[PDB]
Amino acid sequence: PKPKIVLVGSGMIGGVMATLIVQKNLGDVVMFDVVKNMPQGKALDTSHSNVMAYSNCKVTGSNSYDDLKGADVVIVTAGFTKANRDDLLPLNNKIMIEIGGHIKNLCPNAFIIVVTNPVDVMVQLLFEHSGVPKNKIIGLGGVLDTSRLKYYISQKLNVCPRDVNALIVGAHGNKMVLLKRYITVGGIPLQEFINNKKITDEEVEGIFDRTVNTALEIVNLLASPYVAPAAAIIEMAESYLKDIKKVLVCSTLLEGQYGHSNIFGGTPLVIGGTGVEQVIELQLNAEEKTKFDEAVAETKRMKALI
Amino acid sequence: KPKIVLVGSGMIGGVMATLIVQKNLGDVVMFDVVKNMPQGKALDTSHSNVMAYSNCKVTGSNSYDDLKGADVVIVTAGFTKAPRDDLLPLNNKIMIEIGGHIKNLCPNAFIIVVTNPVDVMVQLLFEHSGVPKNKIIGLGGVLDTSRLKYYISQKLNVCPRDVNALIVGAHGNKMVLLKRYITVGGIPLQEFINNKKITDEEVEGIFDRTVNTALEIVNLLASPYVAPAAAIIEMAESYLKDIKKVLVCSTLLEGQYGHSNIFGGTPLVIGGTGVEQVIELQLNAEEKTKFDEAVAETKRMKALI
Amino acid sequence: PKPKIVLVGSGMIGGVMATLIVQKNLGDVVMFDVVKNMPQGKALDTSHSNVMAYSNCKVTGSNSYDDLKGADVVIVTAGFTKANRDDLLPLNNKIMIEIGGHIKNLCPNAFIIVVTNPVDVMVQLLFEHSGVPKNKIIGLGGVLDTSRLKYYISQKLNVCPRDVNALIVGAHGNKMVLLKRYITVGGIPLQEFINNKKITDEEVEGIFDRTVNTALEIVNLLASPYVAPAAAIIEMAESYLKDIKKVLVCSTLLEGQYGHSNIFGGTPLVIGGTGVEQVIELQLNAEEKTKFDEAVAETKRMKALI
Amino acid sequence: KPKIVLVGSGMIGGVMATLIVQKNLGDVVMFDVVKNMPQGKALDTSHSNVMAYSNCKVTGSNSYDDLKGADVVIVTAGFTKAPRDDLLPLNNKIMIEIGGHIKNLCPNAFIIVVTNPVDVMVQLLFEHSGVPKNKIIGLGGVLDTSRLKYYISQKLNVCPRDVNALIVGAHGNKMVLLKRYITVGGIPLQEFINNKKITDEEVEGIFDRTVNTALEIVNLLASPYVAPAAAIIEMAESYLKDIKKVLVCSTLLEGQYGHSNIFGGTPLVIGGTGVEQVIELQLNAEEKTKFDEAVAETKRMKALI
DNA sequence: TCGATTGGATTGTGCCGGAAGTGCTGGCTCGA
DNA sequence: TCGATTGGATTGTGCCGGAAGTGCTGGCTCGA
Ligand SMILES: [Mg+2]
Ligand SMILES: [Mg+2]
Repeated sequence: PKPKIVLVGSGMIGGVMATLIVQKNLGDVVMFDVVKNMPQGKALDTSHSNVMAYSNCKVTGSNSYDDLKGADVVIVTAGFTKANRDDLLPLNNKIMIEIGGHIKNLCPNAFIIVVTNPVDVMVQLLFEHSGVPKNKIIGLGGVLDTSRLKYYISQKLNVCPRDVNALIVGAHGNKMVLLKRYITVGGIPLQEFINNKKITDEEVEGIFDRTVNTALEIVNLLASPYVAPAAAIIEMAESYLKDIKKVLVCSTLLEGQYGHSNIFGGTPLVIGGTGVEQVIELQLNAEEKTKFDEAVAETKRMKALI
Repeated sequence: KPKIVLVGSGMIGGVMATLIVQKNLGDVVMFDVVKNMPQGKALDTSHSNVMAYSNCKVTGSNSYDDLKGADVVIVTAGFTKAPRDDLLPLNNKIMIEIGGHIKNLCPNAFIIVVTNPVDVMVQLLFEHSGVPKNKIIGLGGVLDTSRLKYYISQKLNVCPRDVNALIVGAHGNKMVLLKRYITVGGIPLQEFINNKKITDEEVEGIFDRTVNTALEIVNLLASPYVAPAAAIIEMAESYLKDIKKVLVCSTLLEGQYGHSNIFGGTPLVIGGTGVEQVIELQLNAEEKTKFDEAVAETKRMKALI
Repeated sequence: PKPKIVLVGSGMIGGVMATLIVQKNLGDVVMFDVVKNMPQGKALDTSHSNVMAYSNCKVTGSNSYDDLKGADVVIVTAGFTKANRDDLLPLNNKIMIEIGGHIKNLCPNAFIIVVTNPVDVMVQLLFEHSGVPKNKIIGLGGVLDTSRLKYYISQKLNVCPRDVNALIVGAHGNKMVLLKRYITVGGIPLQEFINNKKITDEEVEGIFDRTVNTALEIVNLLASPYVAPAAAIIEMAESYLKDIKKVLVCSTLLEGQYGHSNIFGGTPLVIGGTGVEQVIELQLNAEEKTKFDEAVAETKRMKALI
Repeated sequence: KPKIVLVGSGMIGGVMATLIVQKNLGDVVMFDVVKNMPQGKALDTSHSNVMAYSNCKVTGSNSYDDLKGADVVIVTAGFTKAPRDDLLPLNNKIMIEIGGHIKNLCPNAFIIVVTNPVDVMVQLLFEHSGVPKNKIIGLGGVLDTSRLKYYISQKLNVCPRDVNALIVGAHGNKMVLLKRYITVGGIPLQEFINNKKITDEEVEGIFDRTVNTALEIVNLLASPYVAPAAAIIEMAESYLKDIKKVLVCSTLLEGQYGHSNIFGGTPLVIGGTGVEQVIELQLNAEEKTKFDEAVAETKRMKALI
């Protein structure tokens, strides 16, 4: 009766996700990791927070892929991140193959969210080896990236962060396409605020660069991004589990949109109870489309290196 | 802990008190000139603290004395008419009375005016209460746009809150529905029109429905009060928690859109100090014409108090 | 995918329930009433509040019992309340028969919460005519009554209302059994607070009487109780829908507990995803058991008058 | 809007900052003596305002100067040891330093101390900060009882929060687990024992597990910080929103249980003025003996700073 | 013989204990 | 001919409009 959420990967992001799931009473949680005992420990700690949250989510740890059985949602964060980053692609491909095989056998009706980087490659690899329908698997990207852009704008303009809307498309990572044309504040075009000298074009460009550079900025400060990534993922999962039909930018299978096929890329989607209910194709101008093309080209380049 | 005084404990007051307890926003005084009724509603509501895990006192009052020390005052009191100018003098008197009490008892309160016609009444209460211009606003845009957003969202099959829209000028039949400023998930509505997911004609139809929603509800033998209460609490909460939401509300115009000495609906930023920013939209000529018509109607009615 | 909640009765309590369901994003709502148009109007108003709540619940009105089809939860508030109150029993019995027939045909797997008074009679009548399992139908009583007791105690002692716990059993209504022995404050027996002179036995008796008399107190003040009843009902429904397994005092079929069978009465229950998961029989002393007996006797007396 | 300063930005600090943003409770300063790290964590956390619909500033600091104007200060800084007395002098020094700064910069702040051994450290910080006795408490009972409540709830198949329990005296191996005060849905646990739904032996086993939970987690290669952070935020929130929850925390004893000049765990009421009530449990002789043992251990360690 | 999962406390990092103290390494088992 | 669903705005209350103004009733349709 309660949803089963399996976290494939119980690292930094996995931990925060389990915490938020208990806070929101969203479902039972399996914290899976190939590393022995650690996820069981994290699960034990997290389970006690049910009391403070007035929730009732079972939180367990697992080192067995057999616990994917009957999952309603599967969130994949596991994979190599440390020692050229391209060198990690064949390793993580192998991991995606393994996971895919289990999903196919044990929870083929699950909704799958992929986080492992580079996400636009990894999500397609898992799609190919899991056999799940295209409307049932997406990758994390736009919700996180746009949360950075929205937040920075909101702080310059002194408004509620959620009241800034913005779209970032194409791919997660350094080739992300920031669409200046599509930024609004309380529903009002950003350009009105630029005209009123509340923010300059220069400052906006600085905020674009900071958005692109945020992960590196956090790592250079001897931290790692996992709170905002976890919150973004849980926003996606919750939109599925509660059939909210939020418009969220995620990585999805392109079937001709933006002139590309047989590749995943970031685009606004509607996430509801049946999974991806709508794929929205933005009416990009030529320059924006060129940037999208470049993002997709980089995804393809890396896909060839598995 | 904040003190919220509801001047008027009718059906919208009831829902407001319910939501304040749900959100644990502050202690509540339910005031009404009707004897005993607000005490009864307050008693009922107070028990819901248990279910909500909250701790808000909820009391009823027939005395304006209980305005003392209010942090927020929400005025819904006043004569109503189902969807005329005859309400203007009567309700003027009420604004005078309430105003005096605010002036004497809670001059630092943040005031939200709901009494219709709201764009007139909020200015009257502003004048008679003596509060600063950044500390008093009128309900309009949050409610009207909640209707517009909802109807569009159901045509496009998306989350209602993911539609954004601005309705300005005045709260009433002359409300200015700004088609150019509608977005869905941050995307201009024009893109959905181009893709034939919705038409210009359907958008105009939804504009008409939005304008006439209170009438539509009354024709169905109901009274609009749930959404109005929720809109008011969204405003009050943005103040109490310093959220700095952009919310369209009626505020004193000081030259914006070419108008002064009058209140009108415009996007505002609501935070801990009250109205922190009044945002003037860069309207084109046609839009400005519509805004002018809305303000002209407010002025016309103001002449009849 | 989203739960379907059908409110059979769209009066004062129904209205607040629909409002709270949207606030909590708990499910789609059908506001049913035999009265034409009114529920459609209330539904239209309530639906707009989805925007303020960041929810996505469809709220519709209905004058057709056919809309019970596929209900996951059915909440019955409809029935005569106005012109001896016993005179209303045969009328409301007829209503329970009608409703029951539709549940049997259209949503036999629904979880049913009965509110129509006198609830301990009405809930059994609906049980008998709906054919639903005994673990799938309960009546409102204890959550509401104890919310009054908890609140009044909490105000005298100046603590959080939820930190007072108390049990009231037997029946909803004037024969409710208030169990002084079972009152705690922050987990601490009330008697410790009486010993410390924070509250007297006299004051406690006054609070007991006020608890019994609360509905009358509100009506005498020219109001009607519907906010707290609605919140209590939604707490019950949510415990079912989200499998929380809260301990909640409700009216349920007695099968020998407290020495009674073939009758419904108020007792602590556990409400989870399968409905009533546990019926907890309190270890009452002789005096308490006599009071329970008297409550059940009144329920039987009224049941004979349909 | 409240200012919350986290003195210590380790793993428990991270979860605290995350929860404060989720609950929109106030602006957050993540302080640490470790350079750059809290700035990075704060930057990460700040973005989650968007997902949470909140507006809490989250900044990082390596300067005690940013204590200025804090409404709440949560101290987790200090040397740790996995589940000895050698921590006592070292952490004493830290309490002195932090204390001085509080005294100078936020003397009206509400202080929550977590640094172990907490019942000693909270008293040291009390002494060196000069804050009133009702404005400083130590973490213990909310966390320990969250474990006890959870384990019992899973044996009886009920909602974890519906188990109530008191653990008093001290936060550590001498914690006093009061079997007589356990309830389930308000019902004495003894009734469930009588019905054989759970046994006396299983309750003693769960007591043992509760005492040793941090060790159990560490043996599983993890570190307890999620539940501790959640407990701390429940305390802080009861202060910030004036909820008046009954929460077991370490507080200055002034004759309660026969002890003075020492802090110990007891049920408290936490509201807008701080500790509004210190509730002395009416313990029997055996329970009192256990309480005495807990306090005697705190005293023993206090002698070694 | 020789390395140790896609994770991590304070430190590093196959695990486990002792030492030092804003802080890692020596001595061990398991199984390829 | 004669009453009007288990609900309700401001008032009452089958519905619908006008009047008066912290506030109801006159004139109508539908269908038993
Ligand atoms: Mg490793
Ligand atoms: Mg009727």
